[PDB]
Amino acid sequence: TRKGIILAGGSGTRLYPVTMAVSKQLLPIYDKPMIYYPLSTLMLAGIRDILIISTPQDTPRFQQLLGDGSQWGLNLQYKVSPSPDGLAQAFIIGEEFIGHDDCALVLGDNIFYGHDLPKLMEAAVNKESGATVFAYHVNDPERYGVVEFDQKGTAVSLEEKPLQPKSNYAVTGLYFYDNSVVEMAKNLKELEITDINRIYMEQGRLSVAMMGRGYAWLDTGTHQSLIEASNFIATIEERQGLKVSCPEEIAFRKNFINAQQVIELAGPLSKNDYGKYLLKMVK
Amino acid sequence: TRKGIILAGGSGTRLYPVTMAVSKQLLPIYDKPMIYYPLSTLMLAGIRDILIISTPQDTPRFQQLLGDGSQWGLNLQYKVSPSPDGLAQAFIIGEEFIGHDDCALVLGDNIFYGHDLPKLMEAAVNKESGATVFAYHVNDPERYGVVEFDQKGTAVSLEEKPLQPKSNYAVTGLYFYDNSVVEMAKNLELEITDINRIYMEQGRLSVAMMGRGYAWLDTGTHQSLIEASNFIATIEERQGLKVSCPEEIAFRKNFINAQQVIELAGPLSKNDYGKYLLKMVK
Amino acid sequence: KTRKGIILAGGSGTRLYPVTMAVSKQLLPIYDKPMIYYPLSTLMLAGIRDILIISTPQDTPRFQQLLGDGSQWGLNLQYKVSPSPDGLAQAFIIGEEFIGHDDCALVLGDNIFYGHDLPKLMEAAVNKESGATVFAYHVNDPERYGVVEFDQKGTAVSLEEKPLQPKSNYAVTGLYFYDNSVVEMAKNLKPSARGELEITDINRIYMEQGRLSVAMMGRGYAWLDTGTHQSLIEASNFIATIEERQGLKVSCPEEIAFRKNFINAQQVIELAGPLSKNDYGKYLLKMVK
Amino acid sequence: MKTRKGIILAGGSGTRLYPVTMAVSKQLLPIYDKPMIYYPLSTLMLAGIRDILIISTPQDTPRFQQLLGDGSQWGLNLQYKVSPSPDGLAQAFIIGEEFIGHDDCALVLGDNIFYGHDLPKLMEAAVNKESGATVFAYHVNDPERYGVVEFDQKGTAVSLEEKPLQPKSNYAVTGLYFYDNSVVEMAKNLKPSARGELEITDINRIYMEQGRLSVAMMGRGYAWLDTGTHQSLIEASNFIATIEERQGLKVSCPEEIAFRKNFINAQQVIELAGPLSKNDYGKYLLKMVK
Ligand SMILES: Nc1ncnc2c1ncn2[C@H]1C[C@H](O)[C@@H](COP(=O)(O)OP(=O)(O)OP(=O)(O)O)O1
Ligand SMILES: Nc1ncnc2c1ncn2[C@H]1C[C@H](O)[C@@H](COP(=O)(O)OP(=O)(O)OP(=O)(O)O)O1
Ligand SMILES: Nc1ncnc2c1ncn2[C@H]1C[C@H](O)[C@@H](COP(=O)(O)OP(=O)(O)OP(=O)(O)O)O1
Ligand SMILES: Nc1ncnc2c1ncn2[C@H]1C[C@H](O)[C@@H](COP(=O)(O)OP(=O)(O)OP(=O)(O)O)O1
Ligand SMILES: [Mg+2]
Ligand SMILES: [Mg+2]
Ligand SMILES: [Mg+2]
Ligand SMILES: [Mg+2]
Ligand SMILES: [Mg+2]
Ligand SMILES: [Mg+2]
Ligand SMILES: [Mg+2]
Ligand SMILES: [Mg+2]
Repeated sequence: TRKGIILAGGSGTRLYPVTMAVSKQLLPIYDKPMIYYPLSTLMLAGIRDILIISTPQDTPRFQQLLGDGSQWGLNLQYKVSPSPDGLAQAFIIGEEFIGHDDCALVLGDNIFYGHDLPKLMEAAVNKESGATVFAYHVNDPERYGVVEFDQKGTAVSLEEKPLQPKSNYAVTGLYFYDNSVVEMAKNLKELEITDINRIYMEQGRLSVAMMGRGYAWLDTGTHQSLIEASNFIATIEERQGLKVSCPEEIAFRKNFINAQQVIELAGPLSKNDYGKYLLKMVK
Repeated sequence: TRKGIILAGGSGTRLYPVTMAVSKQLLPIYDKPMIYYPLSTLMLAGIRDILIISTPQDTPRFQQLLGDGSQWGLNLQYKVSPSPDGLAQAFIIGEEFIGHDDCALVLGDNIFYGHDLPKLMEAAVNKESGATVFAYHVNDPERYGVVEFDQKGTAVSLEEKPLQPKSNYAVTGLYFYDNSVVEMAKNLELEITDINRIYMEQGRLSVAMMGRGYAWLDTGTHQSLIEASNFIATIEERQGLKVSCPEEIAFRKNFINAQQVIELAGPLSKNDYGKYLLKMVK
Repeated sequence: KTRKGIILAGGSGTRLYPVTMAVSKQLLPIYDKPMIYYPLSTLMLAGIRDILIISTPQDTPRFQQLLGDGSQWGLNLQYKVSPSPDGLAQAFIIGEEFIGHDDCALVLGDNIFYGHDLPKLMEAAVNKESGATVFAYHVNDPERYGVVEFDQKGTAVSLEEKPLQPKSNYAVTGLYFYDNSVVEMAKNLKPSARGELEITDINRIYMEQGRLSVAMMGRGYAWLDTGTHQSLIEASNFIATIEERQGLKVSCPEEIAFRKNFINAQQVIELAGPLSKNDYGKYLLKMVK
Repeated sequence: MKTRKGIILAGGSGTRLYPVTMAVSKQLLPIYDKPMIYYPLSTLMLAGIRDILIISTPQDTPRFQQLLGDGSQWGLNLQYKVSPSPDGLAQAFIIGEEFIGHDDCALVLGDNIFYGHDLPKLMEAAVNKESGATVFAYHVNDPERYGVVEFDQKGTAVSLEEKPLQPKSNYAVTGLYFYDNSVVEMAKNLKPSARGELEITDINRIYMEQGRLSVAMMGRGYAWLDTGTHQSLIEASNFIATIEERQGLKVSCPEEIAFRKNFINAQQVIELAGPLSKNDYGKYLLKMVK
């Protein structure tokens, strides 16, 4: 079974004061809570069993918002982060959730857009040994974590903010692992996502999914990039008449739910265009 | 003493799903929680004693954000809304807070901008009998609650979404009352509009006019939220000033000194908000 | 036979005063390109390389200054001055000779089309062999545009200018495909109620003969009629946003000419020369290599 | 018999703006709902300058004439002259020696957009200053990018540096300048810089070396744009549209300025609003006059 984990805690200090009483991942990107975006991304890869890891104060808010996800044909489960850092700790926290299956991990503040994205993810899910990281062409590689890679798609170096960037590809917050990752994390010595990836690479089992022209990616963690993301979503939706990362639309079009369940869900949203969109969609 | 009340609850249903787990008044307008804006507006009128009324679930979040406001030279107090509606119920809820003083009321989703706004508010505070509502020129009066008024500034009719608008002035969510309002509310769901019509019927209702130069947003829809955010971002970036920055207001009105500002700028030093406060104090 | 197109790039742009008092509307920038780059790319994307541009007497030479004969892009551009303030169907009369025996497309100079699948739509309309294909766009306010109500076959059944009782939510956009019989219609047409030969008149005729198809632009497609101050700035912002966030140029003729093999990487490099002081030139260079 | 004069530099190639400036002068491009040149033009009007020389290229000068006429419609006197050289901006004072006569002169660049409630007070001060020149400076976060002026507490310039690696100040020199009549003389007796041409910067350094160069300071509250790139063009348009829409006022609307400063009456406004009645510009002018 396809599983995913969403990292949806943290402090959001760069967003103070708006993240002082509101989790970053609950902030609106246009007309949806931020977390709808990484969540839709998992849904588009056919992942219906998802663990959401958040802080002690805000975990119940996510539960208030998302329930158990059964309304969308999903199974959402929740777990509280024990440590401020050590993101690879996710695989330890969710060892049980993961069981014997392969797992995807996506960061709560990551916004992915692209017609061909699901094809990219289906390939990563199908790969059977190792891991697939997702890389995005940037003009300023020096600013992100940088992956230099093979023509096969195999990673050859991983460098955090390299002064001499080996490539123009930034590593995004979307990752695909086989089951051996839980094992790595347990036997790792704060535990970093980067360490885990370097391991797969050292074994040659690390692939790189390339997001080139046509793709958009935002790490929504600063006042500026939040408002850029909101505007980007608002513009795309208004000009091209489609919703971006609308979980009800995705659940419906992938047959997780029927037109009736959609109508009931559109009820509470009927005072705005979100509800009315869902209705036009089902007929 | 100058008192104010902020209505910061409600359901924000037009904003679903973003208001499903986050109070509307905690949503960001650019780089500040929405409530910073109505709160600054009160500060600019010299109001330092403010009651914040919110829902049971979100009231603690506002307290987490704002504390008791002592950091800004304010005295913030909190109270939970008992009824889904009946906004005039504010004066009943805060009867004790208000005591014998005059009171201002501002809605949590109202964003006011204008160089001359404080002059307008100083006049409304100084008026001694009755009430001052704040009106904003709009191209579509039929949309809002409309106030038709005298050349004296005295209201002569109040009409909710009139099909035949008597005027182009919409009533905004900023109101100034004398102490007699608590009394009206007790003896009156209880509407802010009813209360205003009473003052008007007694001739004691003035109208503060916000014409060209002023901006006003009721941030209650996805479209207007993003319009507001963009407006704030644009003004701040192009003209180098912050809109409704409580730390800046507290400092420039001498509620706090340069030191308290520096300590407050600490947590915000990872972005331009903190850095602004620092350039400001020197 | 050869694919031909005509761009209507004149008019007064009165809604845009005062910015169109000394500048043709179609030369105004939508972000980083003159407006006319957009309908012009749209034709290129349908593989149309022979294009007639019809403009006003004062501004026709400015278009020529900007575009030359289009040979730099593997095109053949030709120009003709509009004789009458109105009567858009007069295009087919003006270009009777340009058109010769071929089929023709017509696009309005202020129309901005965007959509991944747009070329497939247009290839279909080009291949249809009798009649005409109009292009329709789902709107929320049909009452505001000219409205086409249509069959499940794709055949138009009514055409209504700003209907009070809209028969459909589909607005007719300014992109049309005709077979050669259109020149004939236009020559034998007589003015509407406003004294002039209309594109709309021509379109119903085809519909009355059952030979009028409707290309449907649904979700995924964007369309702007850039003719008011507000819409001009919405269009500019839309282009800037797409280009910046997704790393691609919209309606960049040099990119289109290159990717459809009208021109090689060398011609691109020479064309990128004059634009090397901004991102437009630098984009063209990254594209080649 | 002293009169306020200004000169607008409104030629140039706009090469950073290719391809949109290939057949359209940069200064005729729209910033929201007005041709770019409306903005520097309004700026001069707000300083009470009603006699203005517009210098442009040979091909585009007639387009400015088509747009603006002789400015009599706005209570102005507009005159035109064609730039002889691609560069040498100080050549403006030579080209307009006759226009200027014995009067003081202001110079504003065609692509410069100034906004600020208090801007006219600033400019009235500069016009009143009687010996020397006033340059207009704008606080930036990246002084290294512009021409930088370091100055006195008196307001007297003490150094001028083009894109200093070690910026002596955070104040960029904008394209708005006020001169006394002695400037025509400087320009005639000036010799090319290291790039072959008479510079505005050379002229200013001279005033400064004589101590007669003041600095008008535009701090918080003020906006300034040098609209010469695709990005900045669209930022300026957006800024104007936002201010106008949110605050209900027009920015650099010459008909409004002519009317409020009494260059023209409510009737002339109504006739001018006629052609613009199909959009909000016309309709604004009408609401304004009543
Ligand atoms: N301890 C944690 N448990 C769960 N999720 C976390 C934790 N720390 C961070 N996250 C989430 C928040 C983001 O969506 C993502 C990457 O973190 P980051 O983008 O640095 O946000 P942050 O909350 O760390 O911001 P800041 O750097 O301003 O603290 O991981
Ligand atoms: N019962 C209440 N207690 C306190 N504040 C309230 C209450 N109801 C509404 N408010 C606040 C929220 C707004 O800032 C303001 C006006 O309400 P409104 O703008 O209708 O928001 P809302 O939360 O009612 O939105 P919905 O129509 O209601 O989308 O008063
Ligand atoms: N006589 C003409 N010859 C060639 N092209 C024309 C003519 N009239 C208009 N056009 C162009 C301009 C537009 O791109 C398109 C549709 O015209 P329209 O959108 O009404 O612009 P316009 O110039 O007529 O604007 P306005 O209504 O403000 O005058 O056809
Ligand atoms: N020879 C000239 N005669 C009159 N005006 C000029 C001349 N050269 C430039 N200008 C104007 C255009 C601008 O508004 C202003 C400053 O020039 P600048 O901003 O460099 O534009 P430009 O046209 O030189 O752009 P580019 O650097 O892209 O050529 O002076
Ligand atoms: Mg962090
Ligand atoms: Mg981040
Ligand atoms: Mg309500
Ligand atoms: Mg509201
Ligand atoms: Mg027309
Ligand atoms: Mg049009
Ligand atoms: Mg230059
Ligand atoms: Mg410049």
